[PDB]
Amino acid sequence: EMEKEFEQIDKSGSWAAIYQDIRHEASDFPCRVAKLPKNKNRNRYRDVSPFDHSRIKLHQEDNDYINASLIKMEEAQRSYILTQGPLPNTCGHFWEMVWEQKSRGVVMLNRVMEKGSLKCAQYWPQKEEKEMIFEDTNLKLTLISEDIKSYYTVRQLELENLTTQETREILHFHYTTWPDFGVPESPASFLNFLFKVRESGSLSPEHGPVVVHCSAGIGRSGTFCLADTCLLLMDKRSVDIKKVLLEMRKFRMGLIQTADQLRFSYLAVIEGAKFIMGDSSVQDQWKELSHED
Ligand SMILES: CNC(=O)[C@H](Cc1ccc(C(F)(F)P(=O)(O)O)c(Br)c1)NS(C)(=O)=O
Ligand SMILES: [Cl-]
Ligand SMILES: [Cl-]
Ligand SMILES: [Cl-]
Repeated sequence: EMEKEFEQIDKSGSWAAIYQDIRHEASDFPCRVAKLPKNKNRNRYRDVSPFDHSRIKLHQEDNDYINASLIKMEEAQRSYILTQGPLPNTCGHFWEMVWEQKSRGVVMLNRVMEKGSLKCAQYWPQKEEKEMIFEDTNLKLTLISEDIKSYYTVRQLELENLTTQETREILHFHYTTWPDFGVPESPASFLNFLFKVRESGSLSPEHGPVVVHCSAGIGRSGTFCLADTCLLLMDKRSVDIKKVLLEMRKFRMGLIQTADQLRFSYLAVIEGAKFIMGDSSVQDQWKELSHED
């Protein structure tokens, strides 16, 4: 049981040691396309790149590159697309990816500004009457409605392919209180948000992979996806979180950026497992503890 495992790690004080092991054992794959001179202005950070083997390709002749990776968890039967916070020049590319990959959900775990510095472009409309048009990729994006809670907001967006005039509803799940290299306020706060995403339908296997991003698309995004995947495994199945993280790190570098994020992943999975094992009351308990109202 990982509860027994957790307390022993806490007792030995070995979180930093385990985390450093994970970094050492993590896959090292080439990112040659990301590092092409022509793609320099498409990367938010020089030290964060998608692997060639798992990168998302835009369906365009000129340049198919976007800083985004397909994480395909075979046993858990879920795929995620992890990407950086879009740049002012890659917002069109971002929504092109969403369209082409047929995603119906976007999970945002950062703020556009944190500690007085920009971490992400304003890639979605904040007001109904100010829709966005992405001329380079011929897409239109409209805010239809929003549901604002204390620490997260769920937005209903309409994405239109202007070429075909087909439209799709995209749900935008914005976690607003998760700082860079930090952790969520509580396991309850995180899990209340995660299951909101789960219950929305956005993660349906009939849809394309959910798009998850923060600023770099590795720390907070990695934490989110690790916890979700482990919970999936606990239901389908003795879950080895280090092993699952190393598996995910085959698809994108640097997933989970601090030892404390690793520790939090344990806490979240342990607490979330209560719901998995059949205790109804725990979900409304999270909601109360999250103080979303
Ligand atoms: C150490 N590298 C950096 O700080 C940045 C890249 C980076 C990596 C990870 C994050 C994050 F963990 F917070 P995430 O949750 O994934 O957004 C951030 Br923010 C930034 N590179 S640097 C040294 O060029 O500025
Ligand atoms: Cl080039
Ligand atoms: Cl924001
Ligand atoms: Cl790392």
